[PDB]
Amino acid sequence: PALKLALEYIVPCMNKHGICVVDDFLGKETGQQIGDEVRALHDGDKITWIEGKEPGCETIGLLMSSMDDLIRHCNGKLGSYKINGRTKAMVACYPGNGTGYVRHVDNPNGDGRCVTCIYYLNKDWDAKVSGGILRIFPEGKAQFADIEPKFDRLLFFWSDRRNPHEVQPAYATRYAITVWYFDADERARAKVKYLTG
Ligand SMILES: CC(C)(C)OC(=O)c1ccc(-n2ncc(-n3ccnn3)c2O)nc1
Ligand SMILES: [Mn+2]
Repeated sequence: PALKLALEYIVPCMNKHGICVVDDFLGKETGQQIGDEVRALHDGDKITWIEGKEPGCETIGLLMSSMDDLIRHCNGKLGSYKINGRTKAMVACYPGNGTGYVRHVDNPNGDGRCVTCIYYLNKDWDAKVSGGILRIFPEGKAQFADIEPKFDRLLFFWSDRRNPHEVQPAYATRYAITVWYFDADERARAKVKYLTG
């Protein structure tokens, strides 16, 4: 149940460490289905933003609705954030040509995004053999964390400067879906600069 998982794990883990992992998020059957839709969608990296209701993206929509379900039950308990929206789903295809991703902060200048959510959908992926490990350096901590892109794994972490992260090279094609949730106040201040946007 999303309620138990949100209050007994996600909320306390995020407030304590700012990095949270949920394994076996949707089950093998749904995971494979999402892989089929992602592969059929993508058949440097390739990026596509999915709203969830497009033809052939129905199970990606279920993934997004499941994430929303968890964040909903975290209402008002993730720090001081008021999460009132999110981006589309960044459905990314990462090439296995021995390329990694430089260390970066997702939201370094307050663009409204407060929580990064990544779902990994590569069945039987063995990071020990194929690479692609995510390395997060939580600010001010004496440790850093290597997160394997395990199949059906869901990852939460703060999007701001608290979590600089880099990705190690991979040697086989892989896919991940990222979604960012907004903070009401921050996202509002970021929208003021635009005429209409
Ligand atoms: C256009 C905007 C500004 C929204 O782009 C981002 O903010 C953004 C995009 C991508 C990533 N990350 N971070 C890790 C990975 N990655 C790579 C392989 N496996 N995971 C990855 O694509 N982070 C932030
Ligand atoms: Mn990132």
